[PDB]
Amino acid sequence: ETGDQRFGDLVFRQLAPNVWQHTSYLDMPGFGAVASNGLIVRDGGRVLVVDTAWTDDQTAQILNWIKQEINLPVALAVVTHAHQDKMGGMDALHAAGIATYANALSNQLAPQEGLVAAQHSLTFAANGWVEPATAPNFGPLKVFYPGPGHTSDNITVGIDGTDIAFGGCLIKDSKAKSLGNLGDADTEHYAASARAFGAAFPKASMIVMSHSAPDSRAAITHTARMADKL
Ligand SMILES: [Zn+2]
Ligand SMILES: [Zn+2]
Ligand SMILES: [Zn+2]
Repeated sequence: ETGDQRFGDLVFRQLAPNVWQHTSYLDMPGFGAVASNGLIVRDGGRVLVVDTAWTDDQTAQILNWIKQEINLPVALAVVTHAHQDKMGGMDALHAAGIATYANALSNQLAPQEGLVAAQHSLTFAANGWVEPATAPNFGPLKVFYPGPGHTSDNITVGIDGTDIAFGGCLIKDSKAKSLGNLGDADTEHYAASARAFGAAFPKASMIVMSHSAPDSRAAITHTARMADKL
């Protein structure tokens, strides 16, 4: 936590020369603050964002941090499924003029989940890789749909040119006691989807997730083993 920066209500952690983790918190009374993590990636003269914060105001703070610390324009944001911790700040991205992308299924589910859809839809091949025409100019972001797990629409993102891959809410840390929120989950296919994420990015050694600090690939294997028991 030495290299963690407090900026407003958020926390930023540099993971690589060109990759930062953003963390926002939603306080639930009686339970305490709950963190949600996303990514900020520099790609030459532009910035790419993975996931919003819980709220519009927090997402505006992410943009403010990028402006202060990097001072380059945000080209696009990818959001990894239609839940509040990943898409709760879509209006802030749109007000800033940032192009937003999500799984077509995320955009179709967003209204039913109390959310605004992204402005562009990603589609995927039968083996999970994104159709490149739907992800134009994504630079180092390599988007992979691993199959239904935490939700039916959850997607994951490898950062090409680094050893980092983002599992979102599909992957839990190697010490996790449970798979988190399973209310929208596909318990039948979860284990295969977790393993497919590991197989898509087989050389990623730092696994970033939504609700725990970055971990080793033991996050992937532990998650799959928990899901085997479902
Ligand atoms: Zn979720
Ligand atoms: Zn739901
Ligand atoms: Zn979550």
